[PDB]
Formats: sequence, C-alpha cells, structure tokens
Amino acid sequence: TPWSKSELVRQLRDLGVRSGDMVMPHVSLRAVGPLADGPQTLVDALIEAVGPTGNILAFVSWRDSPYEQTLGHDAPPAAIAQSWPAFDPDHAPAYPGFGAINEFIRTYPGCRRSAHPDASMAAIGPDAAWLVAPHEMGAAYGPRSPIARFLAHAGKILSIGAGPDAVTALHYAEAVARIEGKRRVTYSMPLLREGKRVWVTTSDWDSNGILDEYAAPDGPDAVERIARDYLARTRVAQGPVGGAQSRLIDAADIVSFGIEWLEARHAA
Ligand SMILES: CN[C@@H]1[C@@H](O)[C@@H](O[C@@H]2[C@@H](O)[C@H](O[C@H]3OC(CN)=CC[C@H]3N)[C@@H](N)C[C@H]2N)OC[C@]1(C)O
Ligand SMILES: [Mg+2]
Repeated sequence: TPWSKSELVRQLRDLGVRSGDMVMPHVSLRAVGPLADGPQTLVDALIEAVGPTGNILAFVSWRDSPYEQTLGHDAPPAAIAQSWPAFDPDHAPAYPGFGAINEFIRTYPGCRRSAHPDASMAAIGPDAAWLVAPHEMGAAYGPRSPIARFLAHAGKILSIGAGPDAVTALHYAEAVARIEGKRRVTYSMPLLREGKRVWVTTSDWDSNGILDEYAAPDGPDAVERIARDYLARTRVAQGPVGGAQSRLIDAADIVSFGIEWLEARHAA
C-alpha cells in the first residue's frame, strides 16, 4: 500500500531529522516505492520534517545544460552558441539523472534557485536566498558556492536509497584538497544578464574525477571511494524512508574526512 506523508514524516523523525534542520536529500524513488500522491508526497514529508524554520537544499542542475557540448572548447561551438536556450532559473527543468524528485523540489512554491546553470541548486526555507546566492561560474561546488554555505549551516545529507557516489557535498573536499594533479575542465554556459543571453566560459574542478585515477566514465570516483570508507568507519543513523534504506550524515564531518582522505593519499 502506498506510503502516506504521515508515515514518511515519522520515518524521517526516527532517522534523526529534527525541526529546524538543514537537509540536502539524494533520493532513489524506485527504492522508496509507491507514494500516496507520487513524489510530491515525499517532498511534502521532507518540508514537514524540517518544519517552518528548517531548510532543504538540492542539487538540481539543468536538463539542458550544454556541458558535454561545450566541454574542452575555449568558446561555445557556433551552432550551440546561436541556438541554445539561456538558463532561466524560473523555468529550466532539473536534470533527470540526479533524481526525478528534483523537478518537484524546484517547482515548489517559494523555492529559490541558484544561478549556476550546470551546478544549479534549489532551496526551500527561510534561509533559501542566503543559500543559493552567490553561485558563480568557476565556483560550482567549492568555496563560495551553496555547498560551502550548507557546510557552514549545520547541514545534514539525507541519502534515501542513494549510493555512495551520490554525495555532491564531497565535491567541496575535492575542490579544497591540497593535492597534486587535480583535473580541471573548461565549459560554457548561457546565462541571462539583464534579460539578454550571455555566454560565459569558465574552468573549474572536474566533477567527474578529481584525479586521473578517479576519472573512469563509470567510476568509482573519489566521492564514492571516500563515502564508502566513511560509512564503514562512522556511526550514522540508518533506517527506512518508504521502502528505501536511508542514512542521515553530518555534512561537515564527511567533508572534513574527505579532505583528510585525499591529502593522506596524494602528495601536495
Ligand atoms: C547536467 N550536466 C552534468 C554535469 O554536471 C556533470 O555531472 C556530474 C555527474 O556526472 C557526477 O555524477 C556521476 O559520476 C560518475 C563517475 N564520474 C558516474 C555517474 C554519476 N554518479 C556528479 N558526481 C557531479 C556532476 N557535476 O557531468 C555530466 C553532465 C550530464 O554533463
Ligand atoms: Mg534559520
């Protein structure tokens, strides 16, 4: 029988979500199973669990981000440049591969959305505006990004049936790790500035593998390796949300662990 909002809220409380919390979810809706009113039921449950003083931050990205189409070029290729839609945060759908729940999060009334078209983050709650801006090209997941502020805001990572590769906040550890050989990428995004499309080309850390040995197309990347080690080494609340095995992780702790993990393995 499909899970009700009330059942999910009680499960989230059992896992350790408290009123006032700052939560970043990563969700496998297949693992959760049928919901009374579809994915919105779980969105509503998350909002209720964090309460009117809590916040939700999600890495939603953009369905039509021209990442692969501009990757490695010093400017967008001509055909891309002429016709690609500018990123419009009010209308641009979420990237389906990071979870079908994210389109429901980003369309929730009052949700705020960050300006980085490829790394776009959505936030709900009183601190949403502070979470989502600034989010500049060249600062996808590291210092000055919404992830940085999430880590300073007592953030908890709520993994609902998601794998250890799903932990976006660990890209902050990659960004700041004092290690040799870090990979960078160059890509271009079409932004709206005063109503006009402006192409911006930037470089940033490679979020598909910070070192060559972590950059196989189907990983494991460093995020996955760090998170697997961390979860083998740390007490973390575990329990069901819907039908999904779930975990509630202290974000600052896992990121600090990840910085140490990288720096212990790779020369400066
Ligand atoms: C929307 N644009 C996207 C662009 O943002 C980027 O997405 C990254 C994403 O793959 C990473 O997740 C993958 O990682 C690996 C192994 N590397 C295997 C499967 C996934 N777990 C994530 N950790 C960081 C994301 N930034 O590349 C793809 C893209 C579609 O172009
Ligand atoms: Mg507050």
